[PDB]
Amino acid sequence: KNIIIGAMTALITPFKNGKVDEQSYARLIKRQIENGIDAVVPVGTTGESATLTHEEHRTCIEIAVETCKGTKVKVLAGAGSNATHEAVGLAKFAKEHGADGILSVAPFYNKPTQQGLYEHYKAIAQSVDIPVLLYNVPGRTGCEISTDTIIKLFRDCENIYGVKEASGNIDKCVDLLAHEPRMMLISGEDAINYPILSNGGKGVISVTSNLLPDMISALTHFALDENYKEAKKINDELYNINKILFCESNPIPIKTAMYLAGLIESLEFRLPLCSPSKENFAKIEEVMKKYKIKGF
Amino acid sequence: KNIIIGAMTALITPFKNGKVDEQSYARLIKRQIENGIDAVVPVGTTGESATLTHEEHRTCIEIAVETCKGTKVKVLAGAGSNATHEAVGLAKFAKEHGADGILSVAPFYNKPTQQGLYEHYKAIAQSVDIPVLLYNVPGRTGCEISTDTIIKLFRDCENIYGVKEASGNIDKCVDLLAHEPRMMLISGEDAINYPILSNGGKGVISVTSNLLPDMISALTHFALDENYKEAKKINDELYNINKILFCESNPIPIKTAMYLAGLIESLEFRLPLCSPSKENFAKIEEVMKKYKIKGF
Ligand SMILES: N[C@@H](CCCC[NH3+])C(=O)O
Ligand SMILES: N[C@@H](CCCC[NH3+])C(=O)O
Repeated sequence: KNIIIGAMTALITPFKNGKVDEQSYARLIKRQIENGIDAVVPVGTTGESATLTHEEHRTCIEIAVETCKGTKVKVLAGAGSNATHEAVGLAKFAKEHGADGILSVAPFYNKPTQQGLYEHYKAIAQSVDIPVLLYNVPGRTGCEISTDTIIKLFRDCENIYGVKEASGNIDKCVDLLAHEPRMMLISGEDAINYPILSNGGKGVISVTSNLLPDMISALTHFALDENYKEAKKINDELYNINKILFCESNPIPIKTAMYLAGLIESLEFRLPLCSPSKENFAKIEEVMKKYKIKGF
Repeated sequence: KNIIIGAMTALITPFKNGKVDEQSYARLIKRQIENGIDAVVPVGTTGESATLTHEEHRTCIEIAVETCKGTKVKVLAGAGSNATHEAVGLAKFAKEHGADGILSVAPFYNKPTQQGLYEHYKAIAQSVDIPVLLYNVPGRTGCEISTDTIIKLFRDCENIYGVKEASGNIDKCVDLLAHEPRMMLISGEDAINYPILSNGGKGVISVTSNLLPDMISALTHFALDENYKEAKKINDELYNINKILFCESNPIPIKTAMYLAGLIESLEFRLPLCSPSKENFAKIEEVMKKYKIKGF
């Protein structure tokens, strides 16, 4: 199976005057590349998938592919949708435009059954020939991809190679890899990056890495080499910032931190996302003071 | 405040060969009109908003408007989105094409803060001059519109007149009407229609009414006329069908029931939605036989 693993970043999508800031997007990706990141994920939850048009979604995938050209960094393109025909379209676009693989979030809002999730992902996987990583985040979607469904998809579809888990459920991570040790379990939850990796997870798709790519990168590669002492020390050091980046709904805190660090020009979200409370703004600024934030 | 209340139906969207069956849609609406229903809700969750294109979404609203033309039945158009620019577009279309009001589900998947929900709905309400009914269903969206946010929106925006609650939380329904008794609280949870109405709720937006419109309309009108003994008797009789219509995720069971009753031509969904299990299919069929289903 071909895979996309290692330290990976869920890219924020910067806006300027309501539009996608395209030179800022490329500069941010370059910064990720230069700080040891193995793959970038354009337009997932952290990239405000919901409020981008299908056109802008495709533009961000193109900038990501073009920027990683001539490097080892891969593009795991965000391509999920709660409509199977929409998810297949994004997957086909990502393949035709040079993505190395796709991330595909479980359908949100309409809550398909396990049978429906299976058929949803099989249709996506059969539409292209690049790796497909499932993405389970039940707190945001309202549905869960069960362990049985994940394992069935991995065994039944050649290009489905694993899952990004954002479920706060280390029991499920044991279940997954105890019954199907060939799959690539990816941490979707920065605070518990090390425990997932120490159980045989093979990478992370990180929010914190937007701000501290070098630290998340070192953590992941220490862990992959079974240097657990070093990996845990970094995971422990990162806990405070990992938690404060979800004081409000992601990506409101991470965009706030990137702006405070001078890495993006203006805060700016697209509604219904908005700027944090003054309290949380001050809390994010405080926690940031304890870390070294690389510039450009 | 101008309002839309009473017994209302979250319309299923029938498909034939994968496209919207517009003649079946109009025929089902007429069936609703003839059984005492006060308003219809095109393209909600029950109408598979997620998998309709923006254009089919608009077509369904138009059919509802024509079919209710010249009748006392109102059209409360499904116009929600997790992207504020999308929700404003749908709201303006509904207004421009003759809907009496709009339903607007809380943004799903991207989990805005309470401040974001306020700005989201303030933008929608300021875009049109027809009534706007908020819609809270946290099990599907991943977010909750707090009682404070609902009340602030009701008091601050002229056209925002109430909320459809599908949260299984009668405590919140007391909270809402104890602090703001002027709003229109609408039941979005069939099994507890009567308790919500008996606390001063003023209508239902029902899934069960697709199959038994006469019973749901009677229940609502009994309750509004303060005949709580008869409203409760119907709510109690309907409990079994009200629960079995959610044995799987709505609208998989209700479409299964409509097909079993001979009210739609084919049991077709759009992926990721699919047919129920064989077991569930048999369970829906067995419960249906205890009720009298109106024909055409
Ligand atoms: N509001 C839509 C936008 C999809 C198009 C861009 N990803 C959704 O969240 O599904
Ligand atoms: N699947 C997307 C697009 C729906 C557009 C038509 N209602 C969503 O749920 O937001």
